[PDB]
Amino acid sequence: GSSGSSGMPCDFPGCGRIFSNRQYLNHHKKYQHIHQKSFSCPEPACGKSFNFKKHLKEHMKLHSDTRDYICEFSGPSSG
Ligand SMILES: [Zn+2]
Ligand SMILES: [Zn+2]
Repeated sequence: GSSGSSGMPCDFPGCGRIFSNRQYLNHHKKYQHIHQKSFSCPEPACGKSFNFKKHLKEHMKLHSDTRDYICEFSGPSSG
């Protein structure tokens, strides 16, 4: 994050909107995203969603069951 970028991107991931002036952004979120924010699962295959913060947390619990290592042979990290 050495330097910033032009325009101001939206918060929502799917949205993918950009607005030069901030005023517009806030208005866009208050208008388009007027609705209440939501929580999505960080898993692609899961594609689950929860309208409650607690729900997401508890949901993850299950996933936890499966553990993994940041490092792997298949893809040797270099640099
Ligand atoms: Zn947006
Ligand atoms: Zn999930």
